[PDB]
Amino acid sequence: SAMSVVILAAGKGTRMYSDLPKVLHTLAGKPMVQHVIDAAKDLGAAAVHLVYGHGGDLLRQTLHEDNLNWVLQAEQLGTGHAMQQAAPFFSDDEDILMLYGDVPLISVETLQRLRAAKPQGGIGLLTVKLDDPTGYGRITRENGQVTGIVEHKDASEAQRQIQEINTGILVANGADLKRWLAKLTNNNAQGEYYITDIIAMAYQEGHEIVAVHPQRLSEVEGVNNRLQLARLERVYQSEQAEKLLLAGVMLRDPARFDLRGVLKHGRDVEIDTNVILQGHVVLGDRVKIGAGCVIKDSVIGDDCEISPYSVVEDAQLQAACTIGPFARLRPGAELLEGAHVGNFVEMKKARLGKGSKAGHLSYLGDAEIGDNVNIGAGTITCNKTIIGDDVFVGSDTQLVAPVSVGNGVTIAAGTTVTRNIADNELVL
Amino acid sequence: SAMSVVILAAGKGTRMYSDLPKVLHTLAGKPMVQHVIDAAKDLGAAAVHLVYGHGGDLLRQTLHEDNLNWVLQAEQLGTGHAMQQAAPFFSDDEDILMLYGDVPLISVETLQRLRAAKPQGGIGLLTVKLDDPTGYGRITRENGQVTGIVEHKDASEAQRQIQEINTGILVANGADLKRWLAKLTNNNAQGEYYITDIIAMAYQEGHEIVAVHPQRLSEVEGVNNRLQLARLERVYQSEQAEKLLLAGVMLRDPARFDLRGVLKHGRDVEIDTNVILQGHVVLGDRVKIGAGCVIKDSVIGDDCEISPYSVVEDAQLQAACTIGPFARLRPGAELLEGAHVGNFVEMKKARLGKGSKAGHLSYLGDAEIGDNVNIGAGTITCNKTIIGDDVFVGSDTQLVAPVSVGNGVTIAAGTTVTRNIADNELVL
Amino acid sequence: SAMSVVILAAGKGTRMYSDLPKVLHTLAGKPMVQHVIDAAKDLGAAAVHLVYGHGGDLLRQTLHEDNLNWVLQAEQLGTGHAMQQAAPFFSDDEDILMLYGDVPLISVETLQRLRAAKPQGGIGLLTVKLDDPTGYGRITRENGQVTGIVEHKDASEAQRQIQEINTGILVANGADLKRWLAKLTNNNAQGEYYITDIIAMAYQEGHEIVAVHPQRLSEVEGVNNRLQLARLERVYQSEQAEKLLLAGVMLRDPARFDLRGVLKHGRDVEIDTNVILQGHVVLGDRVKIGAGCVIKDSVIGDDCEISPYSVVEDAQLQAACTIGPFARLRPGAELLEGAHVGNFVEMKKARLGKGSKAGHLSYLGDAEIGDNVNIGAGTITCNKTIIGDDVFVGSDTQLVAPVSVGNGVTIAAGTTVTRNIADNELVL
Repeated sequence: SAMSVVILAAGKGTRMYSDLPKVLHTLAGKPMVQHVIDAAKDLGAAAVHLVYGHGGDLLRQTLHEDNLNWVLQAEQLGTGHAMQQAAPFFSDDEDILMLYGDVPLISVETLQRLRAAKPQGGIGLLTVKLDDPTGYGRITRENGQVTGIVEHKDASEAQRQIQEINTGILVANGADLKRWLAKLTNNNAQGEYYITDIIAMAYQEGHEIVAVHPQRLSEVEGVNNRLQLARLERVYQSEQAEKLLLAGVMLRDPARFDLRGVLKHGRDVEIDTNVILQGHVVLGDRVKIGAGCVIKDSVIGDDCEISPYSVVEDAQLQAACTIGPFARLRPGAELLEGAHVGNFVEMKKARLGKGSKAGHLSYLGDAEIGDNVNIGAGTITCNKTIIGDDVFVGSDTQLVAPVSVGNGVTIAAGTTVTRNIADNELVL
Repeated sequence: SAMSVVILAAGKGTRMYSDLPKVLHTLAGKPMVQHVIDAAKDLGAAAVHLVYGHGGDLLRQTLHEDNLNWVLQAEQLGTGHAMQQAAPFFSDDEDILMLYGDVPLISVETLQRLRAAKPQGGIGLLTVKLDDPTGYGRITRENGQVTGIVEHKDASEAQRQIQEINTGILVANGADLKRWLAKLTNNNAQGEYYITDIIAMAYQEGHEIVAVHPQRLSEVEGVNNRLQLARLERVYQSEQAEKLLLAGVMLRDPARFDLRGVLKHGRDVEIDTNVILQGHVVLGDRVKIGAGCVIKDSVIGDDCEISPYSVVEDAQLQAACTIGPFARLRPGAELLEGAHVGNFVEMKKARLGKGSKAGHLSYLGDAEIGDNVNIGAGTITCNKTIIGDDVFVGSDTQLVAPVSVGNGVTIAAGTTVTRNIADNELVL
Repeated sequence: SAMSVVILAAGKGTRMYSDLPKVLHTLAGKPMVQHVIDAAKDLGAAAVHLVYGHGGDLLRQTLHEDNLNWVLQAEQLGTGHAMQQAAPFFSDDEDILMLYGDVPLISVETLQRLRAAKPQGGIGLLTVKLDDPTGYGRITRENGQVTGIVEHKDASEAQRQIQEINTGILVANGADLKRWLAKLTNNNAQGEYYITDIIAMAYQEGHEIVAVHPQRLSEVEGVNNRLQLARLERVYQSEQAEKLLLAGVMLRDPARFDLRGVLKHGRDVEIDTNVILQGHVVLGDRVKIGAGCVIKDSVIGDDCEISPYSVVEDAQLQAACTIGPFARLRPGAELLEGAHVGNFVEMKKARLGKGSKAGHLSYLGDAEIGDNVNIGAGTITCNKTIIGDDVFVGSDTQLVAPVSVGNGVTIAAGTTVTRNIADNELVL
C-alpha cells in the first residue's frame, strides 16, 4: 500500500565536534541523511518527514527534495516525542516507516522485507542478534511471539541474557501510530518519551509484532563521532568494491578504491590503486585507469587509457583517447577519438582534435583544435582561440584570444600570436 | 628424474565477464598462467603441455615459450578428459606433474616436495586440511594410507567429516598416467571424466598414494572471478613485502606497496607509501623512493633520492642523482652522477650531465647535456640537440633540433635557437 | 621524587641488515630511541643514560640533548652488565627507570603508573599477560606477591604454564639498584649478567616487588628487524588516527593517513586519502586537504583548501588561500588571504598577494607579489624580483632578477623583462 518515511535528525552531534549538523556530514561524497532520503525514494515513500532540533538553516540549505516535509522538535525529549511531532502528517491508510539520519547504511532490500512482515493493524520491527548486547533494549518473546522491548537499565537479569536487541526501525499503520503515540508518557528517570513503548501497547491490544533481521550489522549501525563515520565509510566502499569485482570490473587493490557516486562500467575495465571516482562517471569497455587518478562527472570512451596521477572533472573523452601521466582536465574539456594529452597539460573549456597531441607543458583555454593538430611543448593560450585541422604549433607558442588559425598552418617556435593566420600560411 | 608439466586452461571464465581468457588475466603484472609456466621452468620441466578450450588466438599471441606445447580440448568434459588430450605427449620415463592455470600461487618449493613424495609406480598428491570442507573431494585413508578420493556429492555422511581434501595437483609416472587415463569413464551424473578416479586405480593395483601438504592455503587457491583474483593479488604482494622487510628493505607501509616483477635491492633502501615497482627494477644502496612513485625497468644508482609522485620508465640513473617531486622520466632517459631533475620536468632519450640541474618546467628531447650545465626553468627542445659542458641556459629558452651548443656557452632568457653556438660565446 | 632514565641501545641489529644502528631507524619520522628519550623528558627525568655498544659516531651525530649521558658497554654481556656501566651515575635518592631504545611505543602514562607502584626500597616491574608465553621469563608469585622471574629455559613445567611474563622495564631506588647490581654474576650457560636476577634479590631481602600492566601490548613490543618496525609504524599511525577522529578531525580513510610529527587542528578539518603530514603542521578551522598531499612544517590558514597531489614545505598560508592540484610550494613560500596557486606552479622564497592568482605553469623565485595581481600561465623568474599591487602579467612572461614592476603595470604576452617598469605603464 502507500507509505511515508520519518527520518530523525534531532540527535545533537556534540561528539562530532562540528558546527555542521551531524546528519549532513558526508559518507562517500553524500550526506548521511541523504543516504536515508534516497532509500526512502527508492521504496516509493510519498512524503519524507525530517525531524530536526538544530541547524535548521544548514539543513534546508543543503537538502532539497520535492516531497521533503520539515518537522521541528522544539526540545529533545526522545524518539517517541519526535514521532509525535510528525504524527499529524501521517495519513491513516499509509504505512509509516521510522528511519534515522545517523544510520546511513540501512539497505533498501532489508526495508522491503520489513514492510511485508508488518501484520495489519500491527508492527514490523527490525531486530538483530549481537554476541554481546549491552545497554541495548532486549526483544522479549513469549512462545516465539514478540511482546515488548526492555531497555537495558530496566532489564532483569534473565532479560540481560537475550541476544536479540532493538534497532529502532519499525513499520506500523499510520492510524495505529497516531493511537499509540497519544498514549506515550514521560514518567521515567530520563523524562523522555520512548518510542519502544508502543510495542507493548500493540501486544496489550492483541495486535502482533513481527521481527525481521538485517542482512549485515552495518545496515543498522549509527554514527555519533567522526570515528564511527570513518568506519562506515570503509564498510560502504568495500561493499561497492566487491560488487564491481564480481561484475567484471578489475580493481588492483580494492582497499585503495573510493567510489563517491554512481559508476557505469563497460566490460574489461581495469582500475589501479588509489583511484577516486566522484559524481557520475561513465567508463567504456576496456578503459584503463592509472594509479592515483580522480574522475568526477566525466565520460570516458571505449579503450581510453588514463595514465597515473591524472585529474579529470566534467570532461568528455571519445574512444581511444589517452591522457596523462600528470594530465589535468578542467571542466568542459573534451577530447576527440585518438587524441593524446601529455604530462603537465591543462585543458579548460577546450576540445582537442582527432589524433591531436598536446604532449608537454601546454595550457589550453576556451579553444577548439582541429584534427591531426600537433601542439608544441610549452604552448599557452590567454583566453576564445580556434585552430584549424592539420595545424602544427611550435614549442612555447603563445596565442592571444581571440586568434583563429587556418587549416594546415605551421607556426614557428617562440612565436607570439595576436592576429589571425591564413590557411596553409607559415608564420614566424 | 626427467619431468614435464601439464597446465590446464580449459576452464571457461564466464564469471570473469571478460573477452580475455581467464588464465591470461594478470596478477602482479604477469598473467596467472605465466606464474604456473614460470614455476614449471624453475622445476626444470622439459615440456609444458598447455590444454585450452577457447581463446586460442589470444593465448598463443600472449604466451611464447620454447618448450610450450599446445593441446586443444575440443569440449570441456572435465580434468580427466583434458589429461587424456595431453597423454600422447607424455614420455614413459618422465614424471608428469598436473597444474592449473587458474592456481597462480602454487609454490615451487611445495612442488619439489610433491615430487620426492611420489612412490615409484605410484602417485604423489597435494592435499590440504580445511576447517570446513564443503563440496570438496575428501581424502580417504585406511590405516594411514591413501585409498581414494570421494567427491562431495557421492560423499557418505562419515566421509563428509574428513578434514583432508583434494587439491587436484598430483605427480605420477608418465607411463602409469597413460595406463590409468585409458581406464577412465564418463558414467556419472555430469558425464565428465574425473581425474580423481586414477587414485583408486592405483590402490586397486597395489600401488601407493602419498600425500603432501602445501605451506600456505593460498598456494592451492584458484580464480573464477575478479574478486578472488584481487584477493590473491593482495596475498602475493604482502608475501613479497614481508620478504623484502626481513631482507633489510624498509617499507613505510607494506600494505601500500605493489611489486610487479623482480627487485634487486642494495642495503638500507627505503620505500615510502603507495610505490609501484614494475618490470625489472634495480636499486642501489641507500636509495630512497618517495610516496607514490612508479619505477619500471629502471636502474637507480647508489644514494639516489627519488622525490614523491615521480614516474620513471626505462631510465638509467647513476649514483647521487636526485629527481622529483613531480619529475617524469620517459624511456631512454639517463642521468649522470649528481644530476638533479626538478618538478614538472620531462626527459625522453636524453642524458643529463654530472651535477647538471633541470629544476623547473623543462622538457628535454633526444638531447645530450654536458657536465655542470644549468637548464633554465621553462626550457623546451623541439627534437637531436646537444649541449656542451658548463653551459648555462636562460629561463624559457627554446632549442630547435639539431642545435649543438658549445662548452661554456651562456644563453639569455627568452632566446630561441635555430643555429649552433660557438664555445664560450654568449648568445641573445 | 627525582628520577633518571637508562635507555639501552647496546643490542646489535644484525637482522636489520643495516649500517645505521638499529635504534636510530625511524618510526613516524623520528628515531625509535628518540621516542624513548621524549618519553623520559615528559616524565621529567633529570638525566638519560644511553648505553651503546656500537655506532657511537652516528648516535652522537644524530641525538643531541642537554641531559644526554653516554655510557659505553665495551662488550655485550647482557642487560645486567649494561646497567652496571650506568650504575655509577645513579644518584642514591633518585629512582632509576630502565627503558629500551628498541621499544619505541612505551607510553608515558603506563610509566607514570609504574613509578607510583614502586614500593620504597622495592621494585616496580612492568609485566604483561600473553595467551602464549614462549621463551619469555615468567613472573612467579606466591600468595599473590611477586618473588622472582624465571627464564624460559630454566622454567619448570609448572612455570611454563604462567601467563604473566617480564617486560624488562622496572623502577627501583638508585641506591638499591647499585646494591643489587653489585651482586650480579655471570655463572650461567650464556655467561651473561641477567638483570632479572635483582627481583629475587629484593624478595630475599624482604623488599616487595609490585607489578603493573601496560594498556596495550604494543607499548612493550620491541624491534629486531625491519618487519617488526613496519608493524609498529602501522600501530602508531592507527593510534593517532583514532585520536584525531574522536577530536573532530575527519579522515576519509584512517589506514591511508600518516602523521610524522605534531598536528594542531582547528574544527571541521577534513583530510582525504593518502595524506602525509610531517614536522609541525598547523591547520586552521575548516581546512581541506586533498588526496595525496604532503605538508611539512607549514601553517595553513582557516578555510584554506589544498587540492590533491600538492606538496608543501615550510610554507605559510593565510586564510582563504587555495592551491593545487599539482601545486608545489618550496620552503619560504607564503600566500596572503585569498591567493590561488594553480596546477604545475612552484614557489620558492616568494609571497603571493591577496586575491592574487598564479594559475598555470608558473615558477616564482625570490619574489614579492602585490595584491590583486594576475600571473600569466608560463610566467618564469630567474632569481630578487618584485611586483606591485594590481599588476597583470602576460602568458609566458620572463622576469630577470632584480626587476621591480610598478603598481597597475600591465605586461604583454611573450615579453622578457630586464629593466624595472614604471607604475601604470604598459610594456611590450
